[PDB]
Amino acid sequence: MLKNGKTEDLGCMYKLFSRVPNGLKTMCECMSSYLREQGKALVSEEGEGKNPVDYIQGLLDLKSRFDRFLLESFNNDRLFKQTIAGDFEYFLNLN
Repeated sequence: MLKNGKTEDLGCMYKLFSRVPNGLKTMCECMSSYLREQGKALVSEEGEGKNPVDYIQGLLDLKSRFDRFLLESFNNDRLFKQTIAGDFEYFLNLN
């Protein structure tokens, strides 16, 4: 559902995992995995040059893309927004 873009299902599973302690942390770790993977792929220049849409400024767009998951599906929660902002920092310090 993170690659599907279905925010309804992400919200339902967020509301189910909120009650259990650190189930939200399970989702936050999955978010960290997804965002770190995609950002590391983007920052790592591929081929003979990377277009701005992917590397130079595609990183900001991807940060907004995962912000979409944060707001719509993860309630703007402190843990999820913190994790995505951390991934932002990690693979933006290289940009």
